[PDB]
Amino acid sequence: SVKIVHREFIASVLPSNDLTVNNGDVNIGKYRVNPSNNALFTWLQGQAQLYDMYRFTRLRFTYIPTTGSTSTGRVSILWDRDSQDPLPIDRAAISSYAHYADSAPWAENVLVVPCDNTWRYMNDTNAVDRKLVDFGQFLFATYSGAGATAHGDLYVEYAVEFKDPQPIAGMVCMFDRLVSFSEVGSTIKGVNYIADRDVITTGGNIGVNINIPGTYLVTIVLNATSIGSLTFTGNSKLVGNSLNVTSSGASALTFTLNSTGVPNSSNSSFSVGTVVALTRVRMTITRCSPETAYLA
Amino acid sequence: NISYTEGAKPGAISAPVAISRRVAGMKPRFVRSEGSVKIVHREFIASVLPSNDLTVNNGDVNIGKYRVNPSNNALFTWLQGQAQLYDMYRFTRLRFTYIPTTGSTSTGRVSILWDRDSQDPLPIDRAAISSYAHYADSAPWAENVLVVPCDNTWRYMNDTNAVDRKLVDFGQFLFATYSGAGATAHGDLYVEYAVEFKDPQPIAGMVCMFDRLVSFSEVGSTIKGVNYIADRDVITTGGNIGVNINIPGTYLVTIVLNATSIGSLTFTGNSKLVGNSLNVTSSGASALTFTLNSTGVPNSSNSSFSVGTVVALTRVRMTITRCSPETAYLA
Amino acid sequence: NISYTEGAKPGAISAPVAISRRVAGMKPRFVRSEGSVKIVHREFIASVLPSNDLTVNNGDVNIGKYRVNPSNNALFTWLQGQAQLYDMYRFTRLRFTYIPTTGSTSTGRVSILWDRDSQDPLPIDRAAISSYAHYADSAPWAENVLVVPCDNTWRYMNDTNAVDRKLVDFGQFLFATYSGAGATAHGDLYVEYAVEFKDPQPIAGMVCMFDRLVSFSEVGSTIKGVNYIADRDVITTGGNIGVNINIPGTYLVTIVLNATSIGSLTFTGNSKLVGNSLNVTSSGASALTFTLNSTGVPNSSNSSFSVGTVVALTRVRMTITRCSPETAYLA
Amino acid sequence: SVKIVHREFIASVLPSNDLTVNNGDVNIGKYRVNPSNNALFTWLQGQAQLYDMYRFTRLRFTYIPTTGSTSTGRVSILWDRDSQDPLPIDRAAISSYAHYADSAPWAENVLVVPCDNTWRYMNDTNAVDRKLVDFGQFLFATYSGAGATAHGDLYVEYAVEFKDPQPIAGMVCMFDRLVSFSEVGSTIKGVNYIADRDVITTGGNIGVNINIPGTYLVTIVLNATSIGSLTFTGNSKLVGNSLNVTSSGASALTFTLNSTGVPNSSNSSFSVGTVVALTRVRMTITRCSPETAYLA
Amino acid sequence: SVKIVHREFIASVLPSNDLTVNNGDVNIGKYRVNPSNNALFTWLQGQAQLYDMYRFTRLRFTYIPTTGSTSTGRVSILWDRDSQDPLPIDRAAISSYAHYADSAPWAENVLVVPCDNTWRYMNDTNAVDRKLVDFGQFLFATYSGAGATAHGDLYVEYAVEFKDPQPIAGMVCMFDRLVSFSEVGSTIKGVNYIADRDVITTGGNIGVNINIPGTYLVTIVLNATSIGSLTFTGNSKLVGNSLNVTSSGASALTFTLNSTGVPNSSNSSFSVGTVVALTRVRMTITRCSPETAYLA
Ligand SMILES: [Ca+2]
Ligand SMILES: [Ca+2]
Ligand SMILES: [Ca+2]
Ligand SMILES: [Ca+2]
Repeated sequence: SVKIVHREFIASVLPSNDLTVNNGDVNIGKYRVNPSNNALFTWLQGQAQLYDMYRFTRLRFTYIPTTGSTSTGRVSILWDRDSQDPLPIDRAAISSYAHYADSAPWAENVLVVPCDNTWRYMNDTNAVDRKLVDFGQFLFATYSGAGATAHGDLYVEYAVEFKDPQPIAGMVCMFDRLVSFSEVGSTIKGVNYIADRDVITTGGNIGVNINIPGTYLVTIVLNATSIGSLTFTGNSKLVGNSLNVTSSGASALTFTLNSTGVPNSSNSSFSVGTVVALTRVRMTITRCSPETAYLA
Repeated sequence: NISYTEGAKPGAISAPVAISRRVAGMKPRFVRSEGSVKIVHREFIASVLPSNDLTVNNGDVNIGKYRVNPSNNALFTWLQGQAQLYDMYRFTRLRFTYIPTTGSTSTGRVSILWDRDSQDPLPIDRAAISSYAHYADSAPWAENVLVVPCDNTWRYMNDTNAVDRKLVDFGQFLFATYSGAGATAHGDLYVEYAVEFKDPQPIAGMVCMFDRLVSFSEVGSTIKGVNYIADRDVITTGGNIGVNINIPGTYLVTIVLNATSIGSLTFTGNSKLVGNSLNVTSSGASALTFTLNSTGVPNSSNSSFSVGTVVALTRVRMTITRCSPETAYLA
Repeated sequence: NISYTEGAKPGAISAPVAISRRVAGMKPRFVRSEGSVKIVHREFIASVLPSNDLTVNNGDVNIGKYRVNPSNNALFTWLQGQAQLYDMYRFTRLRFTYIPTTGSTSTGRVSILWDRDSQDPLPIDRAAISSYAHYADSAPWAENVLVVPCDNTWRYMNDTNAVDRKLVDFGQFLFATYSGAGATAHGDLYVEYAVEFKDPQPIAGMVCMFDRLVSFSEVGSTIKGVNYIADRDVITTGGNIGVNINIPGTYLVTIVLNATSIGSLTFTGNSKLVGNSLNVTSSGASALTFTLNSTGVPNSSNSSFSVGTVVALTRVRMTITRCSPETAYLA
Repeated sequence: SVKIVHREFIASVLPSNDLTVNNGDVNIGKYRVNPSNNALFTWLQGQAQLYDMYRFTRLRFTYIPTTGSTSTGRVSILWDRDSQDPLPIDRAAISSYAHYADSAPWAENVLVVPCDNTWRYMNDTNAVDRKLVDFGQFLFATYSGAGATAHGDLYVEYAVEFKDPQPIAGMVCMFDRLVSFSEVGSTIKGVNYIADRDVITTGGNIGVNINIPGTYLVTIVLNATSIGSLTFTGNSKLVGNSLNVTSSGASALTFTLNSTGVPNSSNSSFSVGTVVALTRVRMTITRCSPETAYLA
Repeated sequence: SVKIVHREFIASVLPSNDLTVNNGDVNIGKYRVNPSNNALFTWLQGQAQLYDMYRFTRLRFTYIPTTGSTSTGRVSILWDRDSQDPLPIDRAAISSYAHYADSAPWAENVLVVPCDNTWRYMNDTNAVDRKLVDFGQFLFATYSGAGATAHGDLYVEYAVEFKDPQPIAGMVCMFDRLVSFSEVGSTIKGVNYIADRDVITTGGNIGVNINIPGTYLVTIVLNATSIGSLTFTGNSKLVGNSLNVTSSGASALTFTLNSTGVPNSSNSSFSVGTVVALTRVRMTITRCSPETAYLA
């Protein structure tokens, strides 16, 4: 009924010698094809939030190199119609799939997925049998490569129908960890900018990784005796001014950053250091534009 | 698009920085057959790793690793599943394809070979690899193909561990390489086939069972079921047990050791533990179950999994099954 | 040959002492399809056991035991193997056939039913079994057939343990019986089908993984992989563990118990141990591996296998895989 | 207007040497063809309760053996268009009817009734001239047989029209006997699961017979000094737990049972024994599924 | 080259409620289709011994009832082209085979096996990969039955070619058990009349079961202090006279018996009782006619 067509950036593919699916992210639905999934639909989610159901009419995944011709290996692009199926573990398994394509890192590539006629629900975040609410899942892989500089970028282009206007689902993500209970696990609500493993909370450090490209507004409230420095030594850069309030027992930082989306295992998107007796982390992340950055 | 090359007169040859070919998924075709069904399909095998000294099959010492039999998942990741269901097979078309994944700067030789006898020893010298009747040689940066002309003998899927494999296999694929350098692979190997299956049967079974009387000898064993490992893949010596699953994929393992005591279970080679590993040790006997993912690339010094500091090892009985990671044990 | 019946005028009906029909093997046909392949085939299900009180599915209490899904080996002993290889399926023709194996002297009712909802509870009363839209009733000594009209919805093989099975299954077959007597079965049940498979995929896996936090509750569990058992099939109470594999065939089991001590492993119900059973007990944890053959007919009081005299049972983690008896452990 | 088609089980035919109509039940309307009559329409009543009028378009009665070929005698199936006519008493009278069929107990049999165009009222329970509200009555008979094991089962298959949605008539039956006044007679309201003769109230025993197949929820409240045991030695089995409250002067039992429907003259569907000074029996019976059985 | 056609009896099928393959015999090659296999070719072996190779041209298995029409259950007949494949364990597996047939115990049945063009070797007794020397294996099964009286008999009818005359393999079987080492295991040479499990050697008894129909000449030499009685309480009857020599330390019995071939789990084909300190059993069994029976 409401007919949208668009093309949008998904992720940059990091080189790897061993097989690496989805840049090393282990989660099964990472790129479930559902417009709510902001990891796949970096742009569409902003519209998806306003509607109840979707149906893809055309759908293709594109790979455009950003690397040199002397880069070795391959980049695989891949679609499984079962969004709950496990990630493949070896290169041969990738070739077992009906819908995949594979090429040099220096070559453009495309994977066309034939769409069906069935409508499915926009929210999949409550749903348990997610295959019934997703039009499969996208996956990418790379192997036989080397280097820190990404091979190329993946994109999704589609024509999709949305069905029913609804109260907005919103563009905000809320994260909450009771670190006093455990340094892992959390309650996450709203849009899936981050997943539990993306917030590292250990050894007197807090690192959070926004591994989805874009500009975001964050507010972290920290329950902790004292904190040290906010740093941006990873895939993100501070936009405008950072607003920091520190007290004995609690701290709040709010700022908008610009993430490259590409995961970094050494440096988080932002980190806060020398953190003493962290009991609780509560946070809010919202995709936005840079126009609303805080001023000096 | 075709471009004109600067500085070439007509009919020149050129070397580009790299050559490639797109590979796309193609669902299997099913065709008319004397038997139950003919499958026309295409499967990825492995990536040729570079080495200075001549190595075959990325260093796997197992004779017939890529034996041509539908029940061999080292060669057919998918056809293995299909083999389960039938008694006999016949290959109709068989070809092996090499796609380079490295630049034209890379040195070396890549040889893709087929030996009609699947039990023949692996070659080690440059004269040998060049002397196979069914051969194809190229630089590692060039495309290559080997077409094996098929016969019309039906063979059994060996699901009863035939001792003279050559009589149940349609030879063996193998690849060799030398004078290469660097960490990254030269290129990829595919098998493309047309295969007939004859007689429907109950599923053959996905399980491998290994049994060694270490008290008799540190070498030799009984292996029944799917051949994920060979004897030499299980090392039992010097207070260590090492098991090498040198075929890629996910495997459920249960290993039961007759031994006074054992140390740590380590995953220090080609495999990673999936979820939790379940360990039960007693005086005189130990048991471990876990499921692992293996890259399947052989390692000289670090097994897929090892058990350390093991005392008076008398017996190893183990069960290995290809499976899904979904089925891993919980914490 | 046709005979004349003594004492009948034209057009009479007669009851013979017994009625039968020869059944012969027919290899599966493979046919043109919107998807990858259409299989036309025929498989044996079970034999209807006699009972006085109304029993369904030979007493199996598991809802949806004969759920119509190619990955359910309780209904498809062979198609299960085929299901491994694809994502989605569609039944095109479906019929269930009853052949009597008892004389016309035998009393009772045999009802063959199909319920469009595979999660619906089993019926217990004569009004219920008679009220299914898709039903077929006969005396136990008579032939019968139930034709289920198929739709054209594609469904997923549930290889990720869907919670709302009804949305991945094409309903459930079930059979009921009452007012029978004696030890021997009434007759045999077959499924005859035409089924399309859509999307080729890596093998789904043949393993079932069961995990119960007994310390939390003696009931409930996590089950991943193939559904050989349901929660109620694993009994953990009163110093006993009982596991009921109520689907026929051969299974590899590894069971790891978090418990202070355990007693004997017994095979006292529908299953027999194959070869040797490997047992390792310690203070706080025990592990058993063995492979069994199960008749799959449910038993109220004696599990497929049991572990007796178990103390402070905290946790059961177990792995069950359909396999070949060839793979049993050695003495 | 609302068009229903169905097939459903009626009763199992018990063998008999002498002629036995309707398994020995003496009542004239037993199987009046009216969708309210749960003795004939074991399934349809659940829908009938919601509508005012009915018209049968197709109607046939089926007999499927459950006995052996060595069983002697005959099973007669029979339709009288006058639902108030007396039951036949001898075999020859059965053959006087225009619409009957008769066969061996070991043979399937069918009786097709040609339907008319007239609408009649769903409730017949107030009505006196019941022939004007019923489309005749069904009867079955058997003779020249022997044994305790039933010959076979009867079924009704029909296509029926319902006309007007109404407030539900309900699926509950309420029984009430002032046994202090008399050990027979009663007020029965709602659906006809039982009739007076089905509740035996004598010699310190209470037996109730639900001779219509199905699963039921019951609650009996007993006015009596003391009671003994609840037993299930007849055509019914307890489903789940029985809830029993006993006091001096009154008792209440509530439970769901599963009835085979086949009458037993020695053992009732349920019995309560050693009952002292029974003054009153009040009871509630409701067809249901076994999912609502009480728990231990 | 030498063309033989014949029909011969294999075994009688004993009734069983649970599934029972090959009358409960557990061994994988029991009825491998190879003319040396006297368990399948009760008659042909006598010719097979003189030739090197065989090829079946026509091959069918027949079942002829010997039971009554009131016998319940089914008899399955079955051919696997892989003579090393395990026996099926459940009834559904039997139906997975391409070549099987299944019928009532009271009905004749046939299974036609389509033969191939390949020659294979007559001796399979040395061979390890027996599938390469056998033309598959025959199996039979029964279930859903009861009784001690056999359902019916199985037969094989074939047209077979033999190729090269050789020195005779012989019709004698030699059995040897060192019971002092173990009460199980043995060396068996020559024709497969018996297998290890067929000679029970325990609790002061010796029982041997010839579960292949025919007339045989036996000689058992026993290393034992003393022995008691030779009895024939099973599937075999003494033909003519039994010749018994007993001494301190050793005994010898020689006799010809007539076996019905049908296995009996309570009584062996012949037994020798009250056996004291059995160290060794050595025995010779030879198919023959009754004309050579010993005289009184
Ligand atoms: Ca085989
Ligand atoms: Ca086979
Ligand atoms: Ca799937
Ligand atoms: Ca999949």
